[PDB]
Amino acid sequence: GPHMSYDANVIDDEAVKEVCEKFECTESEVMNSLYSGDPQDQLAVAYHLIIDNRRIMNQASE
Repeated sequence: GPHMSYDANVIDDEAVKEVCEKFECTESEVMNSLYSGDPQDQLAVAYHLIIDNRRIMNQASE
């Protein structure tokens, strides 16, 4: 059979860890909506917003 299109090599494990504490959930729940659910789910929306925070808000203020 063919190779899979996604893997932990194409996720931000620091973002997943930040979603776990900020959203109050487990890594497997964060990874599920990114791997087998859809990006519009609240756990994947948290991952997107936390990657925006980690890049921008982390530098824009202190």
